[PDB]
Amino acid sequence: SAKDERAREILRGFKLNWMNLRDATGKILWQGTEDLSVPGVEHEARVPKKILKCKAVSRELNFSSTEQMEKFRLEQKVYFKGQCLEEWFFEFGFVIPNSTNTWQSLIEAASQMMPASVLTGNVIIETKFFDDDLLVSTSRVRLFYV
Ligand SMILES: CC(C)Sc1nnnn1-c1ccccc1
Repeated sequence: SAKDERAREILRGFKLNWMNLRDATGKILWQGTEDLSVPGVEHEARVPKKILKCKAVSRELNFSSTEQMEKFRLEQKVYFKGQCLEEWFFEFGFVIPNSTNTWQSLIEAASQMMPASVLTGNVIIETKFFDDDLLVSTSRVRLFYV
C-alpha cells in the first residue's frame, strides 16, 4: 500500500520531545519528557487528582518531524474499564519537514467525574495521530491519579 508506506515514514521521522498540562490557574499540573506517542507498549503516567476538578486544562506538546505533513491532527478517547467516556479532536495543520514545533491545546471537560480513587489505574487515554486521513500511529497511556 502506498499509503501504508507513507504512514510508516512519518512515524519513523516523528518524536514527541516533551509535554505539560496546566490549569487554564496557569499552574503546572504535570510535565514529562517520555515520548508517550510510541505505539505498541502501554505507557503509564501519574497525575495530580486535582486535575479532575479543573473545568479546562491547557496542554503544551513539543514534537519533531522529519516528514512534511499537510494536516497533522489528533483524535483522543478516554476509556474507563474499556468504555469510551469522552472523545477529543485537535488539529495542528501544516508541518515543515525537519521542524520542531510547540503545539498548544485547550482541553475542556464535558457530565460528572467519578472520584479519583475509583478512576486510578482504570483510565486509558488512547491517542491517534493523523496526517489528514492517514492514520500514522496509535498509542495508549494508563493514568494513575495521585
Ligand atoms: C500522547 C498524548 C499526547 S497523551 C496526552 N494528551 N493530553 N494529555 N495527555 C497526557 C499527559 C500526561 C499524562 C497522561 C496523558
